[PDB]
Amino acid sequence: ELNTEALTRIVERLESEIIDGSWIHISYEETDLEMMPFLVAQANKKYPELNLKFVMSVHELVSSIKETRMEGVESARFLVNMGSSGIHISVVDFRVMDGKTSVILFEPAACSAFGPALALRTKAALEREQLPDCYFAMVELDIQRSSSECGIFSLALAKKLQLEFMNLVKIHEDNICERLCGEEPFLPSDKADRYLPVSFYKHTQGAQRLNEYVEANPAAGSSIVNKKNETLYERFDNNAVMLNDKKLSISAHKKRIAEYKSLLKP
Ligand SMILES: O=P(O)(O)O[C@H]1[C@@H](OP(=O)(O)O)[C@@H](OP(=O)(O)O)[C@@H](OP(=O)(O)O)[C@@H](OP(=O)(O)O)[C@@H]1OP(=O)(O)O
Repeated sequence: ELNTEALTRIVERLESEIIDGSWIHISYEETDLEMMPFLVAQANKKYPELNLKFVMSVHELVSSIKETRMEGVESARFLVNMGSSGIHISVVDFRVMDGKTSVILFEPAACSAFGPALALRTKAALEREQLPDCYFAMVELDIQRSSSECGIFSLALAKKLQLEFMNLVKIHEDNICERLCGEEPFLPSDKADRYLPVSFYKHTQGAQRLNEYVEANPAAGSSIVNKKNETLYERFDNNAVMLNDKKLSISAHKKRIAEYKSLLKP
């Protein structure tokens, strides 16, 4: 029941809000949530091996993780709204390897505040489903800094989790062998940079944050990240804006527009 008329009006507002600069203090979470079923359906059609599911609670996630394992599926992703009275959409990567099940929750933003608690909450929720040889880990990325782009980041990462399948074997392997987080509750960002490929950081909202990634991956600076033959750095600049003498990235905001426009295309 996609209301194309309404969506078309929305797309124009998004572009307008970028030009007048009001985008920064507007929340797009509610609209992302509403559009997500269509956006997920769109992603799956584009990538049949993606196996993306949209779940609207932690309970629906862990019970879906149980289902997916039961059906013999070995590779899947989940967009999960973890919030109750609010919206917080994260992405989970699911991978069975050898006999053991790997579940990794990726948080696009930081986790310094209540990271440990939330990680333990989600871990325990999954333990209650009682999956044998099931290992869980939560990963901090700290690449989202904008206020309402959790959905876009998670949707984009979901598709990258598929495309970077082989590059993500190691982090899943270390999760299973319990060599990933160890003593620490979740995986901090600096540790994550050593595991994850360049394509995950295309929408990074912070020049300093990118400098931290390339310090862990020297070649990442001058690596082509798209068909427009622009490097990670070159792309970061080509999707930035000036507001009050501060360089900000509207990459994720532009990605929302791309995602919405694709639903309109026949
Ligand atoms: O990696 P692909 O699956 O081949 O598709 C990518 C991707 O789009 P998806 O997110 O839908 O997969 C890029 O999006 P992001 O990496 O930014 O998230 C998009 O845009 P970019 O220019 O920013 O990379 C890029 O376009 P292109 O390579 O033409 O520049 C290209 O989309 P296409 O598959 O339609 O080409």
